[PDB]
Amino acid sequence: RPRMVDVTEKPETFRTATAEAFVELTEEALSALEKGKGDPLVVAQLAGILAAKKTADLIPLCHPLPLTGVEVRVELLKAEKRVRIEATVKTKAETGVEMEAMTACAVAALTVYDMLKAASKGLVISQVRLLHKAGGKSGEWRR
Amino acid sequence: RPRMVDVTEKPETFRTATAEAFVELTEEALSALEKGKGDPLVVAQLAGILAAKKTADLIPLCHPLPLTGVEVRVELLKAEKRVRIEATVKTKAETGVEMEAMTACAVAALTVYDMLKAASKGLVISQVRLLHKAGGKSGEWRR
Amino acid sequence: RPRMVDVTEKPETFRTATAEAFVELTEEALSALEKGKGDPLVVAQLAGILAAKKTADLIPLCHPLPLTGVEVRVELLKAEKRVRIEATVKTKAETGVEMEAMTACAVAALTVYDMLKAASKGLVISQVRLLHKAGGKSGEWRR
Amino acid sequence: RPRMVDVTEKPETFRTATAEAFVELTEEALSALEKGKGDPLVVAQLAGILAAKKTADLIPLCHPLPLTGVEVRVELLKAEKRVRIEATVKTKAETGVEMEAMTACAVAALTVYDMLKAASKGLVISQVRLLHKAGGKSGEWRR
Amino acid sequence: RPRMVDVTEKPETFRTATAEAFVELTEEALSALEKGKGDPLVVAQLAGILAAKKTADLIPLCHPLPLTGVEVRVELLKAEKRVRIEATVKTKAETGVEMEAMTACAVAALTVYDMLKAASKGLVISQVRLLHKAGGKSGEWRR
Amino acid sequence: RPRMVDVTEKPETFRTATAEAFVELTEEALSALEKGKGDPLVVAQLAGILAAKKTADLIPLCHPLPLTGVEVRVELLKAEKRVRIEATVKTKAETGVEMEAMTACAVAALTVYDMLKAASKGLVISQVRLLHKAGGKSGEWRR
Repeated sequence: RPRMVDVTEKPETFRTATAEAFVELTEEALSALEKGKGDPLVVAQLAGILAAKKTADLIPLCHPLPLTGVEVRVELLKAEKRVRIEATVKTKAETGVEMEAMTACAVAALTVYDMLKAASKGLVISQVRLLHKAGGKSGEWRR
Repeated sequence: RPRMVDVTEKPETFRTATAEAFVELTEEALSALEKGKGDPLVVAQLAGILAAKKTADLIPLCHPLPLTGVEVRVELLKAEKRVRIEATVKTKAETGVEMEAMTACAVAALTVYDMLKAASKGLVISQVRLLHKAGGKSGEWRR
Repeated sequence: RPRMVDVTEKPETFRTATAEAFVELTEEALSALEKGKGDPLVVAQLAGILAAKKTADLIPLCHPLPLTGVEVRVELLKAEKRVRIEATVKTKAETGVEMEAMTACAVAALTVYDMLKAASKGLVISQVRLLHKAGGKSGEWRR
Repeated sequence: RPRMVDVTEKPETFRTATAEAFVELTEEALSALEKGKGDPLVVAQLAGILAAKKTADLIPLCHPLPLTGVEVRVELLKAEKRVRIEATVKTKAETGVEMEAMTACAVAALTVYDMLKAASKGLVISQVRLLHKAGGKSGEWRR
Repeated sequence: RPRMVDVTEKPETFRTATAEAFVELTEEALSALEKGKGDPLVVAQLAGILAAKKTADLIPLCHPLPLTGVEVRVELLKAEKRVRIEATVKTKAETGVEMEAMTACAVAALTVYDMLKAASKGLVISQVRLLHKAGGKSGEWRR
Repeated sequence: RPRMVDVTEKPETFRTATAEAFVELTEEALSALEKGKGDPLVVAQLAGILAAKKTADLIPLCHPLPLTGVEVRVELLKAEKRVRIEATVKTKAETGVEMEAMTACAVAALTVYDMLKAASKGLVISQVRLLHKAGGKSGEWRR
């Protein structure tokens, strides 16, 4: 059955996780983003930070923990016609923060979509994936 | 500047939105999902419904509204080696529920990832996209 | 599979629900309540109102809706050595508010327990049950 | 006046708490549960875990803390015609997690009720009580 | 005793509310704001919109309702050495949205303080007051 | 760009913060408060404690952390015709709790306003300011 894995007996260690996500743009959406309801990139960046803090409330079996660092970047890559979101979360705990990084990116992407769907309902959040993490038994991991 | 668009003077109408998302599986993850911390597909399905209701709290400029229907499906597509998530949300309001459908799919996908990252940290949430919506000025829309 | 039942096509009607709960007291707990960390009955009464509003966030398949009325009463029944909690919730919607009434009572009871567990950890929340409801196809119902 | 008791100067220690709750079934409800809106027992089990994490938000004077473990079990006891819910929560803190265990059980019970009230509005959540706890000055306690 | 006033029998009407708040700046804080952890005015503006939506969760007896419009402005008034926050909220309901407007301003002000307290811990949120409201029995009201 | 400042490498230390806020009363409001929808001072006091715990969810870049102590006082100062709110929050962390103290006072003030706006919509929350804090590099600070 589902359960929040017991990690009470594990030491408190430095954890970090970095993830990224992309939103593929149409020419219509790109134009809009270049013109600036508000700036999609700015609002999305903040939504990502807020989302990182709300992660345990969204992911059922996720361990609630105090975050000591959250960085989110939402950039427009004109030539590639897409928005790149990257998030790095840190803490000191018995479990990792991969979910916090992944959720920050996903919600920032959803926010970019929210800000541009008026003219482009077909915009796709192409990928959401982990790039790196450190801490824990498994140790350092890189894509 | 950012703002929650005023729709106070628009009539209250029947709205619907359907979105989908995918999680690409490695052979390791597929095996695990076939064996059943809990069943990833079951937990994710519920997380999606819960997420739909929490949408306005996650998307900054999203209009808060009472939902009258939420359907989420999380299925394993063995041959394609991936999990397909689909969500349909309904309501009667002055704005659409595309964000609720998109967020339900994104969070369900994040939950599948949470349940399988132990052995496969590189799993990717490949896409999150709108499939259909009805209601509003623009009328019916299909991918 | 689990789902938030579609009620989009049902008319918006006047709904009401009343529930109750009890906390059985030991002589130690009764004495404390008579002496007044704060007054358990006062804090619990407010927690119940707050809980009614948070119901859809706690009950997975519960329909989110705006409440138009919430009444909670937390009384000490000395001779019976127990605290009686009663809650009545109202709204205009396509679904009932039995869950809101039940949850308000349950959380108020949990709060009374929180305020008195220091000296009496064995206190029991004896019952939580629906007393009445009106509105909907089934019509009026009474215990 | 009400207050969140100051425990800043107390050491951080291993805490655990176990509680249980029951839902008394009618023959109608029992039949339904045996046939499986979704499986009441499965949805309730998850709601309990989620509820444990939301405890401090529901109980006014409750201390917010990171949980390191949450286990919830929702079982059908056919002969006894009732559902038994049990929850064990763990953490390392200056205060106990009795409220987290009690709330997990109460919300799981409320969810079972939500899933079966359609046909049986009179179902009763008979009891919610603490079974065990460890850690803190008072030490180990058992019902 | 406390209670969420019953307004179930009142018609659903157009409501609006406008409030404002100020943050008095020291020369140190003013300099910082002119140089731009992020832009205090931008982050605060978004926090205000988010806060408006979370109002019923923060104010105990406040009626939960769907908002149809939220506008927040956070401006620097150099000569006056202070930040002026203004918020207008709208909806269609049985109760007003004065609390939503007031809370949006208060939280935006708290956010400006958060972004500038590093160098100026003594900054004061001088006032938070209602400027206008319409709808309801009392009708239109202006400061 | 906005970011939750990284404090992962800072030691965990004892932090404390005290803030205050005022609500200026009209003779109408004063009379009401002396007569006792519920007692504004009692409801506001609890809202303040609850608000302290919800601070990180309201202030975008605020670090989420477990609080070990929360004290809130809401008093009527008849001669001065105003309500004085004071809040002290404590914890052990890498960052301070000034925001928790400030937010507790602001929300308690907003609640007093909510409870008295029926007859006095023009009531003003005159000030919200930090009175003291300890812990951190900067050390002890007093107004």
